[PDB]
Amino acid sequence: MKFGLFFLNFMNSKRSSDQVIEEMLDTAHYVDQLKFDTLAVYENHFSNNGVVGAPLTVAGFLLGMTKNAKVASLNHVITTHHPVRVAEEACLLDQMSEGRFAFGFSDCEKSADMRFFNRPTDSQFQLFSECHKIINDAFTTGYCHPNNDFYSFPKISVNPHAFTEGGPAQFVNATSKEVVEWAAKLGLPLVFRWDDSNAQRKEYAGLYHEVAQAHGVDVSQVRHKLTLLVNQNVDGEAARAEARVYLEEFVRESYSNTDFEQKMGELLSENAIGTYEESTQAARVAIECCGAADLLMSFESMEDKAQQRAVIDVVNANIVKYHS
Amino acid sequence: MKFGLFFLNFMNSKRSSDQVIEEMLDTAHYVDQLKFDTLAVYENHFSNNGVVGAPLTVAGFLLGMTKNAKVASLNHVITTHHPVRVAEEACLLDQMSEGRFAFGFSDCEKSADMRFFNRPTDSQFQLFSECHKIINDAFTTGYCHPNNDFYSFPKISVNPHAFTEGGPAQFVNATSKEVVEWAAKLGLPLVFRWDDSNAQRKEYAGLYHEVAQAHGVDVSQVRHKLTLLVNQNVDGEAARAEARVYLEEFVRESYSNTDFEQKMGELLSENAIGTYEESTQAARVAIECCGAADLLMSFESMEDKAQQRAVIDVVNANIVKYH
Repeated sequence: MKFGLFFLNFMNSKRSSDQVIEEMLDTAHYVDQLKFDTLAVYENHFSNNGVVGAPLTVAGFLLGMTKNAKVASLNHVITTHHPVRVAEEACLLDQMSEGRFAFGFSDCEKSADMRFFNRPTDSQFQLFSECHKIINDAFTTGYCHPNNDFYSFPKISVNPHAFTEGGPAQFVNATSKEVVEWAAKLGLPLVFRWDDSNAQRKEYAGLYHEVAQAHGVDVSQVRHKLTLLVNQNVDGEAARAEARVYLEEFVRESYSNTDFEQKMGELLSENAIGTYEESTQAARVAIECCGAADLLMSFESMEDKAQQRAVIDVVNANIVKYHS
Repeated sequence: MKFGLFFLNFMNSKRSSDQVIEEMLDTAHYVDQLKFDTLAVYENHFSNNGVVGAPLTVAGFLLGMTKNAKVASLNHVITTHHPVRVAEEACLLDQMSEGRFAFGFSDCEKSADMRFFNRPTDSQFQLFSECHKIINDAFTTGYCHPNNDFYSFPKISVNPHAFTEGGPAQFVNATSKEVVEWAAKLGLPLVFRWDDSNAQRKEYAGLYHEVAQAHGVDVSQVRHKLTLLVNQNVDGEAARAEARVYLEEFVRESYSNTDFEQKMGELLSENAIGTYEESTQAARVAIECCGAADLLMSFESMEDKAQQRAVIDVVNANIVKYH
């Protein structure tokens, strides 16, 4: 397996956007040297729960400041951005970094964002697919020629052309069944979300697998990713309490209909939170029920830098290093 | 006077997109430990005359791989881009680099280019002024509230909030009198374009000065920039020749409705091309015409790497000694 790191960059009343970014940078540098495989960037708009609106811009600096690791967009929302712009941007990252960029994308998750980006809601999936078609066309051919109600424009050359044949590796955030089946037919690898339950995650995997074989897809060769929150404390009970506060607002905005306490409790126990073992096992379960080949972890919940790096070190030392 | 570099990143059948990106990268590094103050990036779409459509993404990488270096968008076309996105993107860079990014922006230099990204209009300059309005609001307040017609969205927050108080330094491309007047009115510094004639630049410079002062602006503190192409050769004729081939399709493209030979001949003579002497002379002249505070140069037209780097060498020593 491959083990990497993701940054959510959640902000708060005390913990500022300035701080988070800096922490992100310091950590990135810290693990540069280690056995971590990839550094993923979470996109979020208009809220405390993620201060990175432009994952691609962040990826440029991250790639710029590094030489080792791979950098990826975790959930680049294509559905609310112009596909041509995405292609160009992704292409530039691919070239500048000589193929170290990985393109993680997603459909629009919040209705607000969609409306906010003057995007037709009633046909979201169609638009998402269309946006995707434009991007992949660019990646794979160097050009685009849409002729539809979403886009209609004279054939164009999209510069720069991909450094990596076929464009930078792609992956789809598993946000829904529609998207999952879509990805299965295309045979693209997914990204199972740390915010979802194990059940959901598994159902999703059963879905993809079913669809994918149904499409002549060699599943054994598909490397799904999984994201999980990591927070290890000798006092397992404290680990939970710390992540709880870190996820308060997220749970209160993202998972509204769903009763709070139940979800919050589910997250604390399903994520790699608690003591070493507790932590370690949760991870094993998660992987197990979703079949992911690679893991990405977020250690951000650990407000203690000394404690956080410590955790990072054992994980690399006790886990990572072995898979190499 | 400050001296910086700019990248056009022009490709051709012979010189691929890959090639030119690499050279920029190398170049940026090579120049890092020098006296050059800034690294500027040119935006272009769907053509060989500029392979960088997102100078902001390039700015991130460039700043990421440098530490002392100043990086800027040369002519970011805001008109075609969501103003909100633009503000986040730029605030991110401001944060990440800790104040080392400069936001050089522009107004659509093409028409057809508009269609490929937004809803083209005629009241385009209005869209542009309103876009910049949104952008500067965040830059200065962290929030924006376009009550207007182009954009209407209630009070919203833009993260990250800026690293530099007031947002990153800004500068506008003098693409027309309309824009020049707007900038002046707002007290913004301009970027005089290497592709424009010395007379136009002087004009713009004069317009800016008059409008600005009448508006209570402190012109003394305005530091406009100027771009120029740089191609020095023992054989001044060989320098023009090389530059001519590099500028061929561009002249044909950006200046399709004017006499070719004349423009061409104008560019080759007013830019810092020729012999060292002709090059420097040409430079002084252009600087004196528009009165730029800082000079950004492009040395890309010199295909021979050793010759190019040498020119860069000569320039730097030259700044170290008198600047």
